[PDB]
Amino acid sequence: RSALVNSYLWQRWENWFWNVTLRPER
Repeated sequence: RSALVNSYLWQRWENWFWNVTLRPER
């Protein structure tokens, strides 16, 4: 419950989602 806690928690959820959705291979 903080301005720098939920934002970091949400940012991490998308960071992982993009990490596997993007996959810069080749």
